[PDB]
Amino acid sequence: LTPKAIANRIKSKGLQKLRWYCQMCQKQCRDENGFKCHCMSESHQRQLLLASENPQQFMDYFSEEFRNDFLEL
RNA sequence: GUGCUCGCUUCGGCAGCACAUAUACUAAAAUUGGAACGAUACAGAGAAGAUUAGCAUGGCCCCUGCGCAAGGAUGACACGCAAAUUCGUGAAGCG
Ligand SMILES: [Zn+2]
Repeated sequence: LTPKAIANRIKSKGLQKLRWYCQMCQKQCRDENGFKCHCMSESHQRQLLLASENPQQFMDYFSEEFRNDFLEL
């Protein structure tokens, strides 16, 4: 609508570093917490809970998902 | 260390007295371990977004800023909790 919102659409289009990405949520949160704010949210709690519950299924799960993706591309 | 005893009493020594009252992360540190929007290289506004409202509660936090300026950027599965009888139980009291 406005010049500011349009510039913000440019920025928010710009796709950036993992530093705020959480896989457990698959939520690339944003801007100076991201990850720890997942953690604060009850979600990341249940999620890292399940992770510690079955640590060596997620490693392999993701490893493959990625691996097939890379062959694909 | 200063000064004094009609001090021993010479001027050499000893004593007694008057004071003068307790520095200081004392270490040459012993040790201990890290990050850049840096260089290159790439790459190229990557539409995917209409996510159809805003303000709250609230301590959800960090940054710029001298700010009781100003300004950034963020958290929603925010719920089931149950007023309400029914008997049973025990306790008390009265006869
Ligand atoms: Zn997360």
